[PDB]
Amino acid sequence: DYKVADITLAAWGRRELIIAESEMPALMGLRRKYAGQQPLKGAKILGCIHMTIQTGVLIETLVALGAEVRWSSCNIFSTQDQAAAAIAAAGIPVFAWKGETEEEYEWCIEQTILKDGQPWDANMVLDDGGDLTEILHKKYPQMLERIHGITEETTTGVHRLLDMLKNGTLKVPAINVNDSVTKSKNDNKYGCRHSLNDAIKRGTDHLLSGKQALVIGYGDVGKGSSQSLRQEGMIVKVAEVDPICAMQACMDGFEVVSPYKNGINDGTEASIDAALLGKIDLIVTTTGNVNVCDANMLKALKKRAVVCNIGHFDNEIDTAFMRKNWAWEEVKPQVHKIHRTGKDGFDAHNDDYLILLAEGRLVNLGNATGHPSRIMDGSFANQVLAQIHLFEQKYADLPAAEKAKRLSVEVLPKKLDEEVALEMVKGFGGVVTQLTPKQAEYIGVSVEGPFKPDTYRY
Amino acid sequence: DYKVADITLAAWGRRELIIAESEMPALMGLRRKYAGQQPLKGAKILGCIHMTIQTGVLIETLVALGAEVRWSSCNIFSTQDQAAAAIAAAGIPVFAWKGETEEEYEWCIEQTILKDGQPWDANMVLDDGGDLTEILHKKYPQMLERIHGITEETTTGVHRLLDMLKNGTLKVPAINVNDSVTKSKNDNKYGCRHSLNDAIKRGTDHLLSGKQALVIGYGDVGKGSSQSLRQEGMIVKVAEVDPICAMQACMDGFEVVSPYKNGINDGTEASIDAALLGKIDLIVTTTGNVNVCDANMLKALKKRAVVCNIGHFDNEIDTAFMRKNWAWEEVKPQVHKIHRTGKDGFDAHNDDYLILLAEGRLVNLGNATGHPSRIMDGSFANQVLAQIHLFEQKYADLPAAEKAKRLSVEVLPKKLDEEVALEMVKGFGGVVTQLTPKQAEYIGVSVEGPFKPDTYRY
Amino acid sequence: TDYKVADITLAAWGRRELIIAESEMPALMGLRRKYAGQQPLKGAKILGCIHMTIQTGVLIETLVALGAEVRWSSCNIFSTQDQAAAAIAAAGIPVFAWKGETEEEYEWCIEQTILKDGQPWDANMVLDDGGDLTEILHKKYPQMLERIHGITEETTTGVHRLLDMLKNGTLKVPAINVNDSVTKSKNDNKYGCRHSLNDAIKRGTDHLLSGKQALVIGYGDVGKGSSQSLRQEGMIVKVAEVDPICAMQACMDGFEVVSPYKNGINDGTEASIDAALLGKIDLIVTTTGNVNVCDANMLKALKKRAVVCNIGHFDNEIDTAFMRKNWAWEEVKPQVHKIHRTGKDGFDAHNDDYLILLAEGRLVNLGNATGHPSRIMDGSFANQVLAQIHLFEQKYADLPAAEKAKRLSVEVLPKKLDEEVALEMVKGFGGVVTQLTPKQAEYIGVSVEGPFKPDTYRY
Amino acid sequence: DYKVADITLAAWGRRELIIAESEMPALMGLRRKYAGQQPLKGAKILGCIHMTIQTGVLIETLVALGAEVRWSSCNIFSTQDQAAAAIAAAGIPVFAWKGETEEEYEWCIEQTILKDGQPWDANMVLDDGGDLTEILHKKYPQMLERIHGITEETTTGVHRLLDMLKNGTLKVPAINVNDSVTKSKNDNKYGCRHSLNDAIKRGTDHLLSGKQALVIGYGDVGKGSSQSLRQEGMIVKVAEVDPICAMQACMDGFEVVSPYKNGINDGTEASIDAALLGKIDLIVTTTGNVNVCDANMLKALKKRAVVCNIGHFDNEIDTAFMRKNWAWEEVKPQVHKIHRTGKDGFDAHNDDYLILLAEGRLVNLGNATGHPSRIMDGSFANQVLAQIHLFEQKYADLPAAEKAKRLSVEVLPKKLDEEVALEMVKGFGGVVTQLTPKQAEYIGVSVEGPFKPDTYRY
Ligand SMILES: NC(=O)c1ccc[n+]([C@@H]2O[C@H](COP(=O)([O-])OP(=O)(O)OC[C@H]3O[C@@H](n4cnc5c(N)ncnc54)[C@H](O)[C@@H]3O)[C@@H](O)[C@H]2O)c1
Ligand SMILES: NC(=O)c1ccc[n+]([C@@H]2O[C@H](COP(=O)([O-])OP(=O)(O)OC[C@H]3O[C@@H](n4cnc5c(N)ncnc54)[C@H](O)[C@@H]3O)[C@@H](O)[C@H]2O)c1
Ligand SMILES: NC(=O)c1ccc[n+]([C@@H]2O[C@H](COP(=O)([O-])OP(=O)(O)OC[C@H]3O[C@@H](n4cnc5c(N)ncnc54)[C@H](O)[C@@H]3O)[C@@H](O)[C@H]2O)c1
Ligand SMILES: NC(=O)c1ccc[n+]([C@@H]2O[C@H](COP(=O)([O-])OP(=O)(O)OC[C@H]3O[C@@H](n4cnc5c(N)ncnc54)[C@H](O)[C@@H]3O)[C@@H](O)[C@H]2O)c1
Ligand SMILES: Nc1ncnc2c1ncn2[C@@H]1O[C@H](CO)[C@@H](O)[C@H]1O
Ligand SMILES: [K+]
Repeated sequence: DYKVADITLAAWGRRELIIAESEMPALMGLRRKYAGQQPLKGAKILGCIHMTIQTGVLIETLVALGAEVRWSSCNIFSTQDQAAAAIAAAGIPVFAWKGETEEEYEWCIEQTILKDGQPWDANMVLDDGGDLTEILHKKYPQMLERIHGITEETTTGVHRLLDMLKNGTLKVPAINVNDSVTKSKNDNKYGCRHSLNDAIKRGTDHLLSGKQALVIGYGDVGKGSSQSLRQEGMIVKVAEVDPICAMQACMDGFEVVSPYKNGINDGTEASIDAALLGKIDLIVTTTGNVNVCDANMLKALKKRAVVCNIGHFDNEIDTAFMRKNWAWEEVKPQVHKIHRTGKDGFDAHNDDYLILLAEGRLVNLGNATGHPSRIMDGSFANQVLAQIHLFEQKYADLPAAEKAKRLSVEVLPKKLDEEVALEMVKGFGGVVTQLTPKQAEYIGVSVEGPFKPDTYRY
Repeated sequence: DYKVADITLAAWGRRELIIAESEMPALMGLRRKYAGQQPLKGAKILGCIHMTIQTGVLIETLVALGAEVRWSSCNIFSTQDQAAAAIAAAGIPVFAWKGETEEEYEWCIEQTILKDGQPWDANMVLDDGGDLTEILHKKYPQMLERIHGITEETTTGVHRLLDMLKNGTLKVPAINVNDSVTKSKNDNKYGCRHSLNDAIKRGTDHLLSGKQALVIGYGDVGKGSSQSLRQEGMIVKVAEVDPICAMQACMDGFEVVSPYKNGINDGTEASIDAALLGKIDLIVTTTGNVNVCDANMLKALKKRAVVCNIGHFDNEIDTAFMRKNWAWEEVKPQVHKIHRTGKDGFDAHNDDYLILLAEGRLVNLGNATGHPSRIMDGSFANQVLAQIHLFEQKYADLPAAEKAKRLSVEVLPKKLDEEVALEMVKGFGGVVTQLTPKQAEYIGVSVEGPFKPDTYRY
Repeated sequence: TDYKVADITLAAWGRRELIIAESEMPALMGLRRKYAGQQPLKGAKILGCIHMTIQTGVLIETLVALGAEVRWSSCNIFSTQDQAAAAIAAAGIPVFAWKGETEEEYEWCIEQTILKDGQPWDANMVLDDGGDLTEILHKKYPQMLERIHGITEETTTGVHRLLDMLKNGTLKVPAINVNDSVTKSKNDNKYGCRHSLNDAIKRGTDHLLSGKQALVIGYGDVGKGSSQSLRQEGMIVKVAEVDPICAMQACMDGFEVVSPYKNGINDGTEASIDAALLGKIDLIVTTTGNVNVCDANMLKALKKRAVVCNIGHFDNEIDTAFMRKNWAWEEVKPQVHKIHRTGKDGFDAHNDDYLILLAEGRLVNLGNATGHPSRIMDGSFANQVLAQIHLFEQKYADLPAAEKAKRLSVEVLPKKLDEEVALEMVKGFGGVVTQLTPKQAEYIGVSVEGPFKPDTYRY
Repeated sequence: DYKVADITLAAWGRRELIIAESEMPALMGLRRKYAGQQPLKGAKILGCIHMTIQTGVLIETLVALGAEVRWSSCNIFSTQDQAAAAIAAAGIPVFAWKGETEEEYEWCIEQTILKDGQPWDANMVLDDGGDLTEILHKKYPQMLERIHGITEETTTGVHRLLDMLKNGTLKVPAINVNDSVTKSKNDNKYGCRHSLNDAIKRGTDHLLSGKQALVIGYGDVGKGSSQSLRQEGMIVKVAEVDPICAMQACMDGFEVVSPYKNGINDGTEASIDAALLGKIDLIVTTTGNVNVCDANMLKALKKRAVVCNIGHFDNEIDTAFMRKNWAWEEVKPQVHKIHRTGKDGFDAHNDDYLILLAEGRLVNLGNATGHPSRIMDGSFANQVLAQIHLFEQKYADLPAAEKAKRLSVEVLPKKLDEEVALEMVKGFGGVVTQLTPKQAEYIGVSVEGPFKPDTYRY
């Protein structure tokens, strides 16, 4: 049976899916080339990726390889009704309705994995966040021995596998694709460069040329934010803590500045550089840290400045300071005014206030529609290629003598990653040059790949 | 005492070094921080690196902290007479010479070690070409027994050590620093981005906005090459063989094409894409390979075109095809004219002629100045710090029970590289922020660093 | 008092949009203070037809503050912002504008701007855009032009039509060409589209743009901003032009120039179109203001799934009439439609050969988005409100017949007022202007506080 | 006929005159687009503009259209014999060098107008700066009744021409070329975005990525300079006296600053803002006014900063307060080192000293070759056609009534300015669209042009 808020919405879902799947050369090429080869025949997969219409393309892809699947949603908010009814109409069971209370979802966490009222024989597992990785070890250990392997994509859940490997709890092998080149370049750096100024303009509608912005942190995401601001016409300052990253910011044309005098933070009103915070119009925070934009910074900020976060979650900006002594007023669904004059009794025509986007949380998913389709394609294409390599190995059928040595946490091989990238090149219409036999020997590389060492920094 | 051509030029040399010292913060900062401690007192070092004012500054800051050194040359050709005099008149022996001749290094090497016809007491080596390692191992076996360590800068020479470590021939620990972040990002990427268009606009004195350009290979050198050309105003095409690099090049705003139909390199003129080559005029070869540009692209290229090589040797462009049928003419110190008609019938008004910038060899070192001093500064401070890290161990004074555990090729630890980068960031006027304790345990990194793991790509 | 807008419920939302907006326009809000006790526009009457965005609210508020009487209506089919029009109506201005209109509705709304209780009210001034409002008053209802002091024109496509009437002698009242000021030509036409074009493209269809190819028709003042908007994102752009000088400038900025027809000559057959390049183009944009710059033989040769959009002022740029008679249309969302090629009256749900069209080929950045930002629109609106005062003083209809024929022409404002606007517009960003020593002014040849460039200077 | 020097010339530059003329699309394209018939058979012209390798091509172009102009050299520099001996070898007399009579080269002028003692018959004049134009009124007025018109190429000279028209002394109509739109944008803007940074690097070999700059003025030269510095990664600031140019600077991604507090200059040491000045690493002068470098900023400037000039007038930098009161040194044949120690007596180890790159003059002349060919080629093509247009009116051969009303000074018409833009577009390989008669009617323009009104500001 299916649990979708409404089923009649499938008519719109298919119309939406047909155009969207036209934008994804990688999954289409995977469908085209492995026609007849059917490497997924006889494989039954259990999956938990978030139910967006994007993943419907993948779900239709790998089944076109000859695989039967069962499905659910990992997060209680990451779902779409029109796609959910679409898969329900297709035939694959779904429980991706939006309960938004987390009590109905806790009642159905095991409803998805049970066939009817008992466990059953499943072959491969594809998860998101490791929530299902906990389940088959702790709830129903019996079906563990038949699992060939696990694919998971998250860097906060891979640590769980890493520190259960040492404890000897991990029963069947796992694979990680987050640390690969294509996913790391596409998800982190690009997309943000494409969506940050979309989010700022879709919500505020202000001009950006000729103004001043401060960006804290210069990682992969910090670079994507710095590029998206300059190309619109702003002048950008970077605050960094790692000396090596700060060296790149200077050589790319930025002013490295510290909002504390001499770079020391003493937690006092006099530790701040008041000549800097009183001149800047926009602040963007790009760290996975805590309290990088503290209380003393904002009191020195110029009036009418815009605050937005793209980092981890609601810790970089002291938003808890806001609800204690400053008032909040609403403009639109996710733009607010914070009034510095007092907790209540504020006035519309006031001069000292602040502009906040997405009330602290991530904005490029809040004040816009997020990553496009050409980008969330090679991230997905690598994962389905995890299944093929992991299914052929036949972990469960191995006898106990050699079974022990293949229980490991490894990285996605580089040769596989060169095949997702080849289809994006052909998706853009590009042509890749072939190596003559005499030529490839000089590099000391196979004609088909891989071309680069394991330590190479792309 | 000395083999410099003229001792008298030392005053002019010193005049040059005095100004050159102004543009190297990293070397200067070392002297301020480590005064009074005098870490290098008692050390005796040999050197072999090529000579200039820059390495003269490096030697002066080396001897400032208390070391005694002897010095020589690594490259046969490159010579800097006035700086060599400037040091030979400082009281430090230098044995460089002019003549550009190989037969005298039989005596040039032996004069580096022989103090008075006898082996001299040594503690470190600062070899560059790896030739001192060879003489050290194969000659004077009784003397190398007290050497603490070795620092090398080149990947083509660290291989000769990494292959011999498995064989047990290596007798002293070494450090490879070419894989350090500062060394890799400064040299490969930023120097060429600074000097490519300068070399072009000196050699040709043309204009570059609104023209057709092709860049073959998309490595770090080629990643920094196209940036220098897109700023001037060129429409630039990119060719590549590694799919992931091409997938980057598409996402940087370049069109990816190949000179062969569908990419298959048959060998006959029937396979050359005649339409694409017919409107390009500037070529910059990036790859370190063989015949990446064979005869049929130069036989089919547009009528007027200039050739630029930034690779490593004389194998990227078929320059030996030139010498047998297409004649040459000199117009300026290094710019040549190549007429695609024959070796007879030279004419002065011909339209079908091509242009080489450095007769096929690398053009940056031939037609221009090379890297600026500021970039070259940070390449040397790591070699400074490596000597300290090797001197702090006292490898030769450890018991023979433990000496068997130290013959290794390790990389430079991250902390030293961060300290080198900090002295740069203070040179531009940037200020690096300091972490409070309550933010340090959040990541899992101490307040002093290093902040990134070993596997991180910057 | 009376109004017909999409809704009144959205009155609050527009206001908060405006209070922020008022703080982004230093130059216009300056005149609201300088001429506070001095009220030059007392007893004036205006009827205007401009895009009803969030900026056009502040201009109405300004004119009301200086004592004007306003009856206003929108200018285009898809241009109004239904929260911005609600506030102006809610304040008391009779206004008639909504979204998704038709040519039947387009002409009705203007028809209420002139008529009141059926009676044509005595209008002293007109604020027109695109020449539409001019044409009715001249061809219809001649009684109005014998009591009109002046009219103000803002777009370059209506200026052409207005100088067209002078040569024929059918023009009755003088006008100020507000479009030729520097704070209008080189501030709005160039930078405005740079901020809004690639915004509007991304909100409508939402594709990644880095790494695709596009074609741009026209390298005028709008063309430059358009090309920069595309290039800064990652596109591989080409420009097509009929003017040699603008073509040379396009070559100098790092672009390549091509033409849709072989050798450049447009015979009219299918054998003149070059399908070599049209078969790899994912985007075409019209910036011409002319007719038939994208004809029927071009659309047939186009690569599948390509995108088309227009930023001129009319529908004549692309030959739409072929599409709506030969090919079937399907809607995927507002202002975006799908046209299935080779299908006269039907289409499969899995078809591969089709095209996509943004807002049916009308003004896309204003129909598929919210238009230019507030800060750029400060100079031109200041020029407009300033030009209202200059004509309102001469009292054209009160002059005698001898003095009547000496005031009939078209002109542009003097440079000093432009510089005064530019100063207050600069001061907002945080710049500091440096005054000249009494020796420096004499050396250069200008006054210390006077004009600094002659009128021939092009900037 | 040879009068500049010895022949001295066989292959000392004549070779690269070929690449020079091939570089220039329009000046050579007209040569064959208006060949076949020769409209200029009988135009006897004289005077000078320059004498370079790029200046000898115009004379040959005129001759190919049938003219027989007589030439000589002028202006500040006349050592460029690498092309002068070629012109003399072509059969027309020319004068470049002289007996060091830079104060008075009028003796050369007497050798040009005269043929056999009797003055040479002429009907047209081609002048640079007017020192030769006055001669046909002050010294030899009897020849002028044969003149059809004159051409002038200077911004100061047109002022004197308009003054002469205000007076009555004008006796021949004259045409102006500086108003050509293809000349205004090329020589002003495009010529300094290619040459400023190249010259800076050529004379200093410095790194600019990360340093901070100040540029005074935002005219057309300023617009070129700002792009030429920004594209290299510097942080650029802008200063201006025109509010409109400042407005334009605000929206191009630059910041507006003022060397004087509140912008009010009064000569006091208390009104200047030394804090801003103590951080600027470079100042470039772009105006044409007086005292943009007062003696006070040279006192408050940061140590070891760079000062540059690209303007025309030398009172921009207070050089008189520098060549007095302070000591000077020469680093290299074009760069100088000036000490702020005091009157005299300096040790070469100090921290306060500045640097001048051409000593107050234009840096694109001394430290660089200058405007490349493809920019200043657009300038000359306005000259041959200007001769063509004035030759078909026959000003002298009109009766008295027509001659009185034809004495008028006008710019070159718009129709001729697009016939030069066509030939430069066609050079890079582009194609220009042709309009249909139905389209031509709708706009209001004939299919042959001109296409835009005269008050249009491109
Ligand atoms: N919203 C999105 O679309 C999105 C996408 C990818 C990642 N993320 C999130 O981004 C976060 C980090 O980005 P990343 O993955 O590029 O990480 P990263 O580690 O590569 O970058 C973090 C940088 O911040 C610096 N930093 C740390 N503490 C700082 C401080 N107090 N002040 C200044 N700089 C400081 C670090 O030195 C480092 O350079 C993660 O939490 C990740 O979940 C969000
Ligand atoms: N001039 C300088 O300043 C300087 C500095 C550093 C290195 N180098 C030299 O540059 C050379 C190459 O640069 P790198 O070290 O960054 O290279 P790299 O190792 O980063 O990669 C070389 C690139 O060439 C591509 N490639 C290989 N064969 C190809 C072929 N036949 N056709 C097309 N592409 C092909 C590879 O895919 C790769 O992208 C080296 O040999 C090095 O010695 C020069
Ligand atoms: N949407 C907006 O914000 C906005 C703003 C101002 C003006 N406009 C509109 O822009 C249009 C004109 O733009 P402008 O102000 O830059 O005027 P413009 O005259 O400077 O530009 C028109 C350009 O089109 C070129 N052109 C004409 N026929 C052509 C052809 N067949 N092929 C190629 N190019 C051709 C002309 O040579 C000229 O360069 C008008 O329709 C006007 O209403 C829109
Ligand atoms: N070196 C060359 O190749 C070259 C070429 C052409 C012109 N020039 C010379 O360059 C100079 C300017 O060139 P242009 O015509 O592009 O400039 P411009 O005439 O267009 O503008 C010069 C600017 O100087 C500004 N200015 C004047 N006094 C000022 C002050 N005290 N502070 C700040 N700004 C001030 C003015 O506002 C003006 O914008 C002229 O002297 C001209 O002769 C040199
Ligand atoms: N937001 C806006 N509100 C009103 N008019 C606008 C806006 N954006 C652009 N315009 C003007 O609309 C006209 C379109 O032809 C141009 O004159 C342009 O300046
Ligand atoms: K808007």
